[PDB]
Amino acid sequence: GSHMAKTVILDHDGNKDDFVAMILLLSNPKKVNLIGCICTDADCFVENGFDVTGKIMCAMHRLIKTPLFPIGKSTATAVNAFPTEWRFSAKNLDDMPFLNIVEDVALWEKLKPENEAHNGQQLLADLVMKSKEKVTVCVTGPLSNMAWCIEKYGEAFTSKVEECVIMGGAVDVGGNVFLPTTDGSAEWNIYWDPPAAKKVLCCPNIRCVLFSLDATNTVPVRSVDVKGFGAQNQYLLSQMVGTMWAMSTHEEILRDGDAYYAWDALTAAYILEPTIATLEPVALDVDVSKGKSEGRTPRAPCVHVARNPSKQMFHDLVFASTRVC
Amino acid sequence: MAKTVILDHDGNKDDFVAMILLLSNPKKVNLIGCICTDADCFVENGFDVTGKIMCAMHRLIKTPLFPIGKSTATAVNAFPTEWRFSAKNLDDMPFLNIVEDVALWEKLKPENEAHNGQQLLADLVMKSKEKVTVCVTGPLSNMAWCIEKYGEAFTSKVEECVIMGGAVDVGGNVFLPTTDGSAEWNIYWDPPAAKKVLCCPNIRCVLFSLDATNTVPVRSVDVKGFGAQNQYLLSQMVGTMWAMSTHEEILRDGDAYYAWDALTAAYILEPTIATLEPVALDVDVSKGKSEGRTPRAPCVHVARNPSKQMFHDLVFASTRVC
Ligand SMILES: [Ca+2]
Ligand SMILES: [Ca+2]
Ligand code: NI
Ligand code: NI
Ligand code: NI
Ligand code: NI
Ligand code: NI
Ligand code: NI
Ligand code: NI
Ligand code: NI
Ligand code: NI
Repeated sequence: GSHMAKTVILDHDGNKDDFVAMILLLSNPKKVNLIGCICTDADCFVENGFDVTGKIMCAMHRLIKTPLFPIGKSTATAVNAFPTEWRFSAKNLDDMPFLNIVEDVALWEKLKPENEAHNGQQLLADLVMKSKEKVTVCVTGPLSNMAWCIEKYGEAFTSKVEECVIMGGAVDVGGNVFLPTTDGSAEWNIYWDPPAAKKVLCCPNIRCVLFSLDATNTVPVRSVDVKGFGAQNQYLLSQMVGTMWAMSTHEEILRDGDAYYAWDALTAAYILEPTIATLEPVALDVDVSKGKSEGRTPRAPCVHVARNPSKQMFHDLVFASTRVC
Repeated sequence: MAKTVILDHDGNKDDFVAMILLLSNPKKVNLIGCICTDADCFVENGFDVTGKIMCAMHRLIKTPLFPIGKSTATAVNAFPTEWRFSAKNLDDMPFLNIVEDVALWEKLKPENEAHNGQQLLADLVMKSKEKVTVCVTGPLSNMAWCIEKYGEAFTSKVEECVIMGGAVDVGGNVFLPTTDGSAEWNIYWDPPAAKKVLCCPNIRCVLFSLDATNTVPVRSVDVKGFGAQNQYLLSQMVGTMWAMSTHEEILRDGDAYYAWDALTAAYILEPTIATLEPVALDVDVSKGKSEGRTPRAPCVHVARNPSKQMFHDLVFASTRVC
């Protein structure tokens, strides 16, 4: 009645925000049974994102005895690619000392070949459809893999999904896609593959919880917060998250963003504590045109848009989770 | 015996690897001060990182505390702005926010704020009982100031000056619309300062130019080696810094990240790491396309042929110290 863990799959695209989300899920086995991860070649190069996924899985397996799980590289291709400079992060993370602990390298080298054989889209479909319990899918990259599953399997897939918790969009606030060919109204995850986003968000047979910029822009990650990880440096997960957040805040200074934001980590937070935000049912359009507003998600089935997330609850959740090991 | 050393640096990842190498080897090096210049960093951030590393090593291995001074030297030609934020980033890293180190630095910072960096360099060298080796990993401005103000009263107490700078027989690395690519950054930042120091017969200069440094790349396969040593704070520090460095050269399309400043400190620890060629240099101090160039023309001693294996061994041994 409150004592069972949720069955979860992480469908991610391999950047620092995606891995904070991953750590949040995997560090909390009382609440979350992580049965698979999918990596997409969007905010990463897929080979690097795959390797970092595998190292984190192996480290947690060693330290807290969380189960191993299948990991699959999606063959989904971009409609609009992420900026090249942004996609090298997973490569950089795979050189970090906390991801090269000798036992973790040894176990991942052993498990990598069996996971190499997986097709990411098909793995998502298979894990959901064979599962005894309904599955929560946490989507922190684009919606291409979910769209593929709906297209190929329809209700045979959707009837086994509990809900889809998604990072994407911008409803009542500005977007973050700033290119010579865009108007700044779209958000990146949607812009990467707008028709996929439309297929998923408009499907009445899947419940979508949407963390758009409306919510995620209210949870900045600042220097004063990043520096809190030093007090917990004895824990591997605090080394990892501290480092990743430090790297992220630096990126936003270099890119002249107002701030770095929790972004993807909020989807995972919601799965762990669904009172962290309130939900507004909203009908959305998804702009799939080739105009300046491609990928826009303006107000127009109801999508459930996360509103007003608790900064304090998020902070408490991240700091407790990163003391797990 | 230990050599008495000062580090005159400008606050980026290569400077801090050099610092770690010096400070982790008290049997060989007595580090009596550090100077930070507002060149490849913003000086306030470079100052704070210097302090935190000092405090961490004091805590872990009981190395002495020492004065740290911010130089007020100003750039002739500033480093690219986007490169200068590294020290700020490092000061957010968890290995530099261990609570005891933060606390000790908050106590010691105000006493060091009073120091003028140029004057501190002069004062430390001139009051030292032994002759001092100055390890210069940023621009030559502070050494030039000391020579200008105090002349032989200063230089007569310098054992030798070990400097990161120049490119003699190879191309440079200063790529701007107003340059030809023949000059190296440390020299370009302040060419007249470099000319004053390199051309002074009364100071013995050991010069690590791109000729030497570009033969000692830092590659992924190497950086990953720090994982085996992650229980050591210095390995978390150097591993992370080199990971960050190799990333920067990917983004910037460099052929590789290079040891750079870390080789000067390596040389102080093991002088057989490289051979030395005596060479007369010119320093181009004009405003032309070749500003800052150090072409063959007193003899400067140019490092040649540094041992990659010795360097690797030294860095890995040093980062298992704590
Ligand atoms: Ca993502
Ligand atoms: Ca330097
Ligand atoms: Ni229950
Ligand atoms: Ni992201
Ligand atoms: Ni399989
Ligand atoms: Ni707190
Ligand atoms: Ni440098
Ligand atoms: Ni003490
Ligand atoms: Ni003093
Ligand atoms: Ni490139
Ligand atoms: Ni080795």
